[PDB]
Amino acid sequence: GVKNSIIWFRKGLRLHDNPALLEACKDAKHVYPVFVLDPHFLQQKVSVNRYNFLLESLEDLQRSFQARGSRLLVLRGKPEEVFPRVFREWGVTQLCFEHDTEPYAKVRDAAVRRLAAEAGVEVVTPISHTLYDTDMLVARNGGAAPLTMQSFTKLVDRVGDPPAPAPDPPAAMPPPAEDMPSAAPAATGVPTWQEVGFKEPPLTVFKGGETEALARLEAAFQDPKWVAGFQKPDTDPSAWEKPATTVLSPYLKFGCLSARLFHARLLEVYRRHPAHSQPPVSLRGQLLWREFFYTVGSTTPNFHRMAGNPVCKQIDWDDNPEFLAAWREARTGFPWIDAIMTQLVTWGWMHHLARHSVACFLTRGDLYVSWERGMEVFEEHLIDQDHYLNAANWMWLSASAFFSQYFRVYSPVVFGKKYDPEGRFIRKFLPVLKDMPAKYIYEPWTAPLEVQRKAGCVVGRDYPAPIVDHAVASKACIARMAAAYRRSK
Ligand SMILES: Cc1cc2nc3c(=O)[nH]c(=O)nc-3n(C[C@H](O)[C@H](O)[C@H](O)COP(=O)(O)OP(=O)(O)OC[C@H]3O[C@@H](n4cnc5c(N)ncnc54)[C@H](O)[C@@H]3O)c2cc1C
Ligand SMILES: [Cl-]
Repeated sequence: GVKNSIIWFRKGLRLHDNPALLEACKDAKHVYPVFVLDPHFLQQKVSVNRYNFLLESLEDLQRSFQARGSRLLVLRGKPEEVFPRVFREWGVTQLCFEHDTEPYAKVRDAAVRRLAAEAGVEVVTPISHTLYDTDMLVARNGGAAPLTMQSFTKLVDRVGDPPAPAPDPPAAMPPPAEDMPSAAPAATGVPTWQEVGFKEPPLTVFKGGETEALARLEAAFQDPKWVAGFQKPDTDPSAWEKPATTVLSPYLKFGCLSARLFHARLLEVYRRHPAHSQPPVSLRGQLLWREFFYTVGSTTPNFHRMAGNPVCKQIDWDDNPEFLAAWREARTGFPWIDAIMTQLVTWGWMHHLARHSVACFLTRGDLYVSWERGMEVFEEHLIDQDHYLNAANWMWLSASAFFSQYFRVYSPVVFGKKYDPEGRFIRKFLPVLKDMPAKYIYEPWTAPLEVQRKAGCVVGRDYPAPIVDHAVASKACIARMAAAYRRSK
């Protein structure tokens, strides 16, 4: 005779702009904030940087629910086995969670709705992870998703502004009922990275949580001139003391920051700065790139692979395990490439143009290894790893989809020199080259043997030689891509 609701967290790890949380609290007697954790996830993939980022995001929710008289419940096990138990135990009448469009999510969410229907539980799945209803944009475009960014911008302009961010939850929330067995604090607490099974500590400098996301949002909007005149291709990839972009991707991935709140703050600045940048280079355009890849990926089968993907090109990539290990272990011999790969495993985040260099080097630029193999490396270490975004950009850099200018090959020796001629980005993440003069910091093998010894870095003993000559490798990759683009017909 009362409303007992469950707000199930998967993504959307936040309290602001959470329509699923608001519906769960309205006229609610008891609310159960639940996150389902599988304690056998490492026993099957995931770096300690991203998994601890998720754990720090749950601790942020825990302090937020406790300040409002509630408590976050971290249930162990699988959703299909735990929810039918807590439905009858807690007397649940309504289940609410943010809508997700990932392939594993749809199969998972379909089974839970079945279990909730057999238990008489109402299911409310509002859309708040993306800007718009991605299925509505497909219907408004005649039934198919746009394939070009120019056509996608014309579509979202006809639809209009995204929905406004939902209001904040009340200051006090209905707490979970007391003395419930499955709600015992000893078995529902937030674990640490040592308990889950990781043996190495995290090395990233980015802390998870809604509070840190909101702090990074305000820090970016403290200069409205910088937000308005933001142009993505003009940012600095070598900037590490202060990254050239917002670095809000790990918070938008886990849902620690609402994309609609991000978009709402952008329009406030744009209406006071009439000369603000326009898509696709604007800051608003970057959210559209996220929205554009989500719209195509959710409606494209096998979007994360090559075979069976209707939008990906069937290129005869090489199966070279030696080039993959050198690229994965950051021992390619090119300091600009090895520094970005060291930043991948240390911070779990790199600048967009920095990810352009290593993705072009592995695929259509030098090694000609499949973008699927490098995507497996990024998904392991990137703390902002997004299923649809990591794929469409790996297909962009490999010239398999969306992008088609394979004659444009980044140079692993000159690309980084234009931003950082002294190699400050290289000496930080590759301290073995910290005494190397700037004349040979990007090409250490060209330095004389007297200079290599005087800097404590002899090429071939302390730092590896380049695995390939870029001129020989790039000209070979470009010609093979041309033959690939001629067999497409
Ligand atoms: C090889 C490769 C792999 C990548 N994989 C991912 C991934 O798994 N997850 C991810 O979030 N981004 C990915 N990107 C896109 C891009 O690298 C990052 O979004 C960006 O570098 C993050 O920095 P930022 O948050 O400061 O970006 P900003 O310039 O601040 O952009 C703001 C937001 O817009 C979105 N965005 C920006 N650029 C892109 C883009 N090119 N495509 C889609 N959305 C974008 C992100 O949500 C980002 O937080 C990939 C790109 C490449 C080339
Ligand atoms: Cl270049």
